[PDB]
Amino acid sequence: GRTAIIAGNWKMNYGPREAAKFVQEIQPALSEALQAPGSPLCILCPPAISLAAVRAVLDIQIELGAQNMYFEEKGAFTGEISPNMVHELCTTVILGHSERRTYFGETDELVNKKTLAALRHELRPIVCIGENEQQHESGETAHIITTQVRASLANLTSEQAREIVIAYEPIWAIGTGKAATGEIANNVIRQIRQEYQAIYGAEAASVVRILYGGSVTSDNIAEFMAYPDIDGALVGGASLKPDFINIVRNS
Amino acid sequence: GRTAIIAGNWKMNYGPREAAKFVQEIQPALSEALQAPGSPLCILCPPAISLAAVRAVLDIQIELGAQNMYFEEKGAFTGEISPNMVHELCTTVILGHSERRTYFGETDELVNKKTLAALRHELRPIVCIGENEQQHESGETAHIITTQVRASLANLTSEQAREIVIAYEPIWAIGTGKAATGEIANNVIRQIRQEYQAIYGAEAASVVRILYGGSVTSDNIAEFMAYPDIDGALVGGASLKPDFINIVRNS
Repeated sequence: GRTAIIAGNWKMNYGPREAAKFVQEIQPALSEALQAPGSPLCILCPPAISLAAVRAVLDIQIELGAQNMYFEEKGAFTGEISPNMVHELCTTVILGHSERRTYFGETDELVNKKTLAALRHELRPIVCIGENEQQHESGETAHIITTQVRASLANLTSEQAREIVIAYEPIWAIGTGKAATGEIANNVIRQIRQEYQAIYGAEAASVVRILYGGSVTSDNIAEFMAYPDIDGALVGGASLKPDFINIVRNS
Repeated sequence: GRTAIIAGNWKMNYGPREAAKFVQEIQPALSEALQAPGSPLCILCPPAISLAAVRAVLDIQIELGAQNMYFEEKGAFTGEISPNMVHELCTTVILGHSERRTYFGETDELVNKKTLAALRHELRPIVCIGENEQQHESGETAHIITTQVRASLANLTSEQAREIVIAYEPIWAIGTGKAATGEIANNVIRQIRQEYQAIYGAEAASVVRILYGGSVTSDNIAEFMAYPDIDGALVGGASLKPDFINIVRNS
C-alpha cells in the first residue's frame, strides 16, 4: 500500500537553458503518463542552478527535487544552499548519494544532519545507501547496510520515519550499465527494511519507501517493481533521456 | 592601472525570493553609484539556486558570480554544477573560499583544477588564499601564502595570468568583525604579488588583481584601497546589507 516513486537524478547535466528545453520535450508525454491510475510519484532533480528554469516550464503533478543541500538554516557556508532555499522550488532533496560520499567526503553523520533538516522544513529526503564492489565481493554488504541505516537514518520520529525515502544504490551498479539483478536488489532492500524495523518498529518499516538505484532503464524497471518491497527507483543516466517517461510507463 | 573589484559573497543567505527582493532594494542606488568615474567592477555572488531570480531582476553593469563550481564539463557528480552552467548566468566564480577548504576539504590541487576550468570557459575566477589564526600566531603566514599561490594558481598562461583575481582572506578576519589592519593586508598582498611574479613574470604580476577579504565594511574599505597593491575587496556579511552600496561609494 506504499505509493511508488520514480525520481530522476540528472547529476551534473543540463544547465538552465538545456534543462528548460529538456522538460519542454518530455513534459507533455510525462504528464499524460502520470494521469494513469497507479502511476508513481515523479520527481525531477536537476542541478540547483537549473531549478528555476525547470520550475518556470512546469508552472505554465511532476515534482522537483534538489541533488544536495546543507543542514544549517543560513550562514557562512560559501557554496552551499539551505533547506529554506530548496523548499522555495522543490518538494524533495537527494542526500548521501555515493558520489558525494566518495568524491566529497560526506559521512553518515552529515547525511543524517541533512536528513533531519529536510524533514523539519517539509522536504522529502531521498537518502542513498549502498556498498561498493570490494565490500560486495568480500561479503560485507549486510554489515555496510546496517551501519549506514543506523547512522544515516537515525533520530527519526514515528511520523518522520513514515516520510523519508531510502534509495539502495549498489555503487558497482552506478553508470556501469550493470544493474543488480532483481533478486539481489530485493534481498538487500528487505535487509534495509528489517534494519529500519529494528529501530523504528514494524508499522514504520511498512510505510517507508525504499527505491532501487543503479543502471535503471525502462527495460529493467519492471523486474525491480515486481518485488513488493521495492517501491520505485532513483534513476541516473536514463533520467536525461526520453526513456525516463518509459520508466514511468513500465513502473 | 588595474581596474578595482568589489565582489559580494552572500554565502548561504537569501533564497530565490529573498535574493530578488534584496537586489530590487539595492539595484537603483548601486547602479547609480557605479556610473561615477573610477567606480570598481561590481559582482554579486548569490547562492546558486538564487542566480536566476537575481538575473531576472538585473535584466529588466552589475555582474553576477557563483560561489563555487566543479571542474569537469558534465557528468556523474551529484550535487555539483559545471562551468558551462555557471557561464549561462555569471561572469565570475569564487573558488577556494576558506569555508570550502575547511568544512568541505577542498585542496589547492582541486582549486587549481576549478581555476583552469573557469578560465577555459571565459569565467573570471576569484581564488581565495589565506592563513588561519594558529598559522598567523606562529609566524607561518609567509610559508602558507607561498604554498597556496604555487599550487592554487599554477598552470596559467601569460594571458590567463592577467585574467585571474586573487583574494587574500585571513581566516581570523572572517565574520569575526576583526579585519586585518591595512598595513598587514598590504604586507601579505605584496607577498602574493611577489610570489606571482616569481612564477609568471613582472608584467603578469603588475596586471593581476588582488583583493582583501575579511570583515570589510564601508567604514574600512578606504583604509585598504589606499594601498596601490590592494585592488578591491571580497565582501562577506556586509554584502547582505545596503552597506554594500556604500563600500562601492567609498572604494
